[PDB]
Amino acid sequence: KNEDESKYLDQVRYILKNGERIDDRTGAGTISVFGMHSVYSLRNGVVPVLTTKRVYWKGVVEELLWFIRGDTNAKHLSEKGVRIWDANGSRQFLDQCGFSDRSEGDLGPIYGFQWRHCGAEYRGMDTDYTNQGIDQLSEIIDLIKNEPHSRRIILSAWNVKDLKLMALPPCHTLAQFAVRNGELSCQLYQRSGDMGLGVPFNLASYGLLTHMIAHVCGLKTGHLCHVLGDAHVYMNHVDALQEQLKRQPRQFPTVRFIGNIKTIDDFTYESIVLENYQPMPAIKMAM
Ligand SMILES: CN(Cc1cnc2nc(N)nc(N)c2n1)c1ccc(C(=O)N[C@@H](CCC(=O)O)C(=O)O)cc1
Ligand SMILES: O=c1ccn([C@H]2C[C@H](O)[C@@H](COP(=O)(O)O)O2)c(=O)[nH]1
Repeated sequence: KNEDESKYLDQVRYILKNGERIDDRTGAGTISVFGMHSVYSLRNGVVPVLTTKRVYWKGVVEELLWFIRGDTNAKHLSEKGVRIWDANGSRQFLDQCGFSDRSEGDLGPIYGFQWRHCGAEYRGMDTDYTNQGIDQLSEIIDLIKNEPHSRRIILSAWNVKDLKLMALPPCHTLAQFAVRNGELSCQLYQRSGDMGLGVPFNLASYGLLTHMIAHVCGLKTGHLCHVLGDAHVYMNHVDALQEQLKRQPRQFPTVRFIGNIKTIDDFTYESIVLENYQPMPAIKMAM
């Protein structure tokens, strides 16, 4: 009945069977297919959070709220128990990326900064950037509200001039939104998708963001189209993914929002309620 999660599982099956064995930039073995497309229903509250292995929902929500704040300080995420960016903000990683003058935790002008302060001069994580640069997130909300049929509703983190300053170049590269029949849909272009760890997290993240924007704009939700460039499995995840592929998906959970939420900046962890998410046991996959 959850045919959408079966699509994700079939993508993994296709990569394991047909993918090319390539060593990546780190020397890590991967199995890769270039160019994959899948569609997930977001209708009637549904968020595509995989049921065949637990997704780090606490991490998904806190990371997304941190992006929306325009925050690039890994420490602020770590303080909420979410460590997923900590390695990239470490004294070691900063020095190794030639960011020796940066304070620990400073990831540079990554997603949050690009979403809210696009084109502003980055001067470190501790600077207040209020009103500096282009607030893409507010601009796309204004387009959805005033010109819902627009073909120009794009949220991009791929700031070429800023790539050299970023801890990592964006994997979730741009998202396009569209309104049909008072339903908000999203097409996510992901240049690089780790099918084991990254992609399930990223699908949950853009599913949730589409619901949050729809809520602010008084719209229903439609679908999330997921476009992959390098759809890959790490060789060290193959046994774990073979275990997952034996499992039959359950129905995806739904999300609902509580409180008076007027703008994209008014969401809190407590305002977001995930309903009927009881996944199968987590499967450990190393970095
Ligand atoms: C999106 N993201 C950031 C991130 C940064 N660099 C990366 N680099 C690579 N090579 N691959 C990734 N998937 C990756 N992901 C994520 C998302 C989820 C988890 C995650 O589920 N972490 C679990 C631990 C999972 C585990 O490794 O056992 C946790 O409790 O923090 C980590 C990083
Ligand atoms: O949100 C994220 C962040 C990272 N990655 C994975 C994809 C790649 O395996 C790696 C990034 O390496 P490059 O594509 O930049 O080489 O991390 C994701 O899948 N999603």
